[PDB]
Amino acid sequence: EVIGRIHSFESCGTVDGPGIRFITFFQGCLMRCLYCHNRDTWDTHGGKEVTVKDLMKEVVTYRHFMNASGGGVTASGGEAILQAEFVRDWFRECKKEGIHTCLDTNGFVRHYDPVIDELLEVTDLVMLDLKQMNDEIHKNLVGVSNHRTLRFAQYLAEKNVKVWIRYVVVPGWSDDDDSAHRLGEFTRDMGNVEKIELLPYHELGKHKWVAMGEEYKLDGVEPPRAETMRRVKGILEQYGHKVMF
Ligand SMILES: C[S@@+](CC[C@H](N)C(=O)[O-])C[C@H]1O[C@@H](n2cnc3c(N)ncnc32)[C@H](O)[C@@H]1O
Ligand code: SF4
Ligand SMILES: [K+]
Repeated sequence: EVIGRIHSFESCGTVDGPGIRFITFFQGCLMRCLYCHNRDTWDTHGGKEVTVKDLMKEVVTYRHFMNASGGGVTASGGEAILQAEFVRDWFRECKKEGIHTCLDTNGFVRHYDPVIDELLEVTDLVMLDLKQMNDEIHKNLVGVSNHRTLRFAQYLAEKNVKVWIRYVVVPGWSDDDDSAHRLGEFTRDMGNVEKIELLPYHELGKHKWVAMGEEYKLDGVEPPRAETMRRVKGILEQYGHKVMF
């Protein structure tokens, strides 16, 4: 059986509407976001080993809180798509149970092997992070280029995969007008994008960096003002998508 490495899993009420989301936080990430609120998910060799069978035993205990009206499973992390074969197998079993599936990903897809298409076939919703359209800023904010993520966004559009875009708004890094316009331009013709969700930066998880003995590089940065969230939202709305925060 395929072995997955997970940081943890948790059942949580959906953000809105009834029912619950069973979220598995997969272990391992290859990005280095200065704001990462889950620094302990980076190590690919850490976490706990689990089988799909093990995980489904936990999932089915919440069956009655997952329905068409609300609820399901989410693969998050960490970067779940680094373990695409396991997530595919997991989602395949969730589909046999009639459970809604959501993939929460940074889109850092480096190999387009058949497993990716197979995963998407059993993925109902992709929540895709677009962290910065300006690659010069992206490299300084995340440690890697945004090229792979942008290619994956376009791949999802070509396959008409349902997508929510998520954009973390960080003062001094991703709150400027130009970056917002770039995001609106890039996603405008993606008819598969149901909405753009703006997430205000928060300093949760700083202690996880201190535990590793590493400097948190965004000390002193505060959450964005409501005025800033409204400005970014208004810019994005000019490009025709539903924008929310
Ligand atoms: C831990 S990552 C899990 C999924 C995947 N690793 C990713 O980033 O796309 C849940 C969401 O919160 C965002 N996030 C991470 N740190 C944050 C912070 N300090 N403030 C606000 N959002 C943050 C992530 O960008 C992602 O959109
Ligand atoms: S992609 Fe997600 S888990 Fe990975 S470093 Fe960035 S915020 Fe953290
Ligand atoms: K995401």
